Amino acid sequence: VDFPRSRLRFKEKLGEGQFGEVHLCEVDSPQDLVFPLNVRKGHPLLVAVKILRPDATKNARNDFLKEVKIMSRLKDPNIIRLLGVCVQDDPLCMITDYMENGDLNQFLSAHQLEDKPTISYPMLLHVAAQIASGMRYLATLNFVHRDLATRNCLVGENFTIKIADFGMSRNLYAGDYYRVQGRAVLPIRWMAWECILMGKFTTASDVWAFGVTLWEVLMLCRAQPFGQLTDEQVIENAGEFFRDQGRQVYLSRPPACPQGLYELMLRCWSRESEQRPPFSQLHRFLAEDALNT
Ligand SMILES: CCS(=O)(=O)c1ccc(Cl)cc1CNC(=O)c1cc(OC(F)(F)F)cc(N2CCNCC2)c1
Repeated sequence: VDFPRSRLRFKEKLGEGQFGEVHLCEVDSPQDLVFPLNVRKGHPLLVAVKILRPDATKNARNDFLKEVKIMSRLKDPNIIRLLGVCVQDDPLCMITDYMENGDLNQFLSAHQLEDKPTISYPMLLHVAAQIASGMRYLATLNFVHRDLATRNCLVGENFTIKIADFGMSRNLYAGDYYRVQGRAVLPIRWMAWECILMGKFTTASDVWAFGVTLWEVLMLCRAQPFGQLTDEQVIENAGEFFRDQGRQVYLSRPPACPQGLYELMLRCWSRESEQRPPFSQLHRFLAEDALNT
């Protein structure tokens, strides 16, 4: 059953969509609803609401209803949660937790690595481990994300990370997608070679993108993957992975990244998809290192 729309109180616009908007809202008298809201009595309960325009087209309403159906399955501490929906009248609504530190690319971009806002090496590992645990969960569901990157991760309180999917809706990240007329829009610099050559997207290609997302984290989001290469060179490099003549190239080791952790990234970029580590091993490695450094 629907969330009570009358309890949602507009505060400000968080984002623009092609077909609607994302609003920051307060929930009036939320203890009543407790709908798995995270309620500290007498403290504002803030949620993000994705909202479809009242004049929304049939195509847009269909896509929203499918996004409700997909997101309704996802129940893990490191994945965006649907707290509720309002789908029986317009505008159609989907409600999620407000992640007050924004997307992870913006968050890390505002920090530098601590020198013996700053962030420590073990906390960077903890952020990456949370991402690997959320991806571990999605792999158990045979859910392929297809667009894992730090711009699609959200940051809450106490460095909590949740994986989400903004759906290529943002000017800020337009140069992270390769656009050709009549083709799917493609985040080529995070795509495994078989995705670029074949459209083959699998949990093994989500591991390759996790390798690139881990690179971004250890770069503190200071640089686009392959940022000195054109898009055409990035595509040509996918070709060199297939050709396997030893001319393919890889992201370089970030300044913050020890060689051991770099070798973990390199395994995620194995030419053979079956040589790439599973997310359960990636999580273990990063959490152990998070716990012990
Ligand atoms: C925070 C981003 S947002 O755009 O502000 C916003 C705000 C509130 C709400 Cl309720 C929803 C959203 C946006 N949709 C998502 O985040 C989301 C998360 C998903 O699950 C994850 F793949 F595992 F990531 C999957 C999807 N699918 C829609 C796109 N095709 C694939 C399935 C969307």
